[PDB]
Amino acid sequence: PLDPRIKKLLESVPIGKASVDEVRKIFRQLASAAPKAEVRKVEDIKIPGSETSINARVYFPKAKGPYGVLVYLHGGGFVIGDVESYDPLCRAITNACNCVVVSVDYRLAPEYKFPSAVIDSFDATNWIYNNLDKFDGEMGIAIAGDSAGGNLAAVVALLSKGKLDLKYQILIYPAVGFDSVSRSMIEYSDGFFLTREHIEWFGSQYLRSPADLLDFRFSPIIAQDLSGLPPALIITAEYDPLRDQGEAYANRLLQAGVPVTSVRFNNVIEGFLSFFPLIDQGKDAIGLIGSVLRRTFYDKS
Amino acid sequence: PLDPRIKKLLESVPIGKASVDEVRKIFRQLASAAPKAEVRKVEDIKIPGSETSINARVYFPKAKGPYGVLVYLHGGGFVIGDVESYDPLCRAITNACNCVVVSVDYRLAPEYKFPSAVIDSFDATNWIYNNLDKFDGEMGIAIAGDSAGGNLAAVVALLSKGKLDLKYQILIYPAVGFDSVSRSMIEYSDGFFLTREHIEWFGSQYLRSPADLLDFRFSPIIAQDLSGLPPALIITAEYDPLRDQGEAYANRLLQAGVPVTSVRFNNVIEGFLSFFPLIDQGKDAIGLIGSVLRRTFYDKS
Ligand SMILES: CCCCCCCCO[C@@H]1O[C@H](CO)[C@@H](O)[C@H](O)[C@H]1O
Ligand SMILES: CCCCCCCCO[C@@H]1O[C@H](CO)[C@@H](O)[C@H](O)[C@H]1O
Repeated sequence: PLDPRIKKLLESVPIGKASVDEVRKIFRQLASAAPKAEVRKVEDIKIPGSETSINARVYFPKAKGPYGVLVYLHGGGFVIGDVESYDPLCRAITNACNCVVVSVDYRLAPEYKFPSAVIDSFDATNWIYNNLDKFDGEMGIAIAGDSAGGNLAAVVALLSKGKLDLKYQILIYPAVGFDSVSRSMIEYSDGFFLTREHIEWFGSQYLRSPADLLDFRFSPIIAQDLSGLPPALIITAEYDPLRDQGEAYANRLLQAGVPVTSVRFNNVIEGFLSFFPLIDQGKDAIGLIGSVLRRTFYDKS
Repeated sequence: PLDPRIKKLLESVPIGKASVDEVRKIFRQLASAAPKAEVRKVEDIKIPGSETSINARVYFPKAKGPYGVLVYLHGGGFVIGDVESYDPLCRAITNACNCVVVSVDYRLAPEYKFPSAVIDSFDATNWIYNNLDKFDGEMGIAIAGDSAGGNLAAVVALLSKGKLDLKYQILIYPAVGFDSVSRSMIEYSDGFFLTREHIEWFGSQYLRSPADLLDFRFSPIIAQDLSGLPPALIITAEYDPLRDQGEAYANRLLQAGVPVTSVRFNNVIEGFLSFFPLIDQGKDAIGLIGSVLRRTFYDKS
């Protein structure tokens, strides 16, 4: 069952039942309420994308350089969330990994439909790779994201094959495409914070037509060739409609010869890292991310 | 684990690794080896379809009329199987249900691509409904099929809304559309008679393009409205890549207010009803089908 702590929270975001502005506001207040751990320096920058000027926030750790750079893509169903609501989580990650984190404000739906978020996410990653020197970031680049952001991170890793050299991909309860059949999707369709009704609404805002469901930049799990992608850490949550599809993607990567550490956090729900001050398991997931990135960037414990 | 009987069989059909003719031959010899239980009368007929003359075999039970009529759509990945290979199973079903069974030779891929099988299956069902008197079949019509045939049966039930009155749908380890993510699909991808490599090959023969994956006549589980469909008996197998998607469809029907009895036969594989002389559980599944149809057609135990 759910951790009693989480059950108590759920019993005590109205996607599709309030205006876009109102749902965005509600999420901002939930996510940004978490404590902001001190980092060494924070800078807001503008990345020149192919289609837009992309805002991003750069977090520097207290540890001395040189650093690896983690590009972070926030979740929120391609519609809600932003860099500022994810500030507490990105600070926590910065401190865990002793690395630079660059959180990207990719274009959101409904204002900008698919593939806008993908284009911005890839363009940002490409620019950061080519400008690692600006961050004393010569130990390399990795990509991470949660939920919709995990989708984007997985897709960026695909698009980066033969263009950039990503060291790692961190997929935090990722969405990996169209799923009408998995047990977790059916079973945890209602009552676990992210619902099927929400999922459907997000999809209706982001995608242009059903054909986009079959585009690998939405459904990376149908990509022709997953071989040669960066090693992955894939975190899933036991009581999450997206659980089975995340674990499916892990299995497909493994079958393609890509190293994958796939870990299911039991007793928790989608979004649990955003709730780290309340949900202890969220702190431990952040710590696991830290371990993996300190090893890949620095060869450190 | 698998029933040891089945493990022993598997250890002792080369889809995609032999010619279409050769795979068809191999399946014919496996399936048609089962005993042919006596029925009262067998007749071959021709049904005038919208696009072709459709061959079908009619089995009459020893019980006296009047009868219900079960339209049966064989499996084989839309490529293999035929009425004659399914003769032993259809005879077994006839005797279990005390009803008329009409087994349909729908057009097969690669010679005829999607939606040919669907068109023939629906046309046959429509003609039988309108000609029940020819079979002393006034107790009504139901639809059934296994695997690819379960797909067709589910789709026929959808297409029949507002056109015909089906009493029941029997979906025997059905395929219900595109699935890149379910646990059963991933876990039982290899070594359980039907494999993912097979599934992919069948799909490549039947579908015209990826867009067909999103057509409700291939993926009934994405249909807009499942309400008002006939009551269902859905049989799944524990060690079957299609298991989770069949159970998903059951859940979606239930949520739409359609009566569903969803039963997972443990310890067995896809196709187990075709192996009834060896696999006892297959005989018991046939018996369950019998119970449900004697009740719906005759209000009998
Ligand atoms: C957590 C965020 C993941 C969102 C996944 C969306 C799954 C696909 O969303 C679907 O696609 C179609 C295209 O708009 C629409 O017809 C439907 O609204 C929706 O069911
Ligand atoms: C047991 C029979 C069920 C067959 C299910 C097929 C699942 C979809 O099949 C897919 O669709 C595409 C269209 O041809 C192809 O690109 C691929 O071959 C295949 O993966």
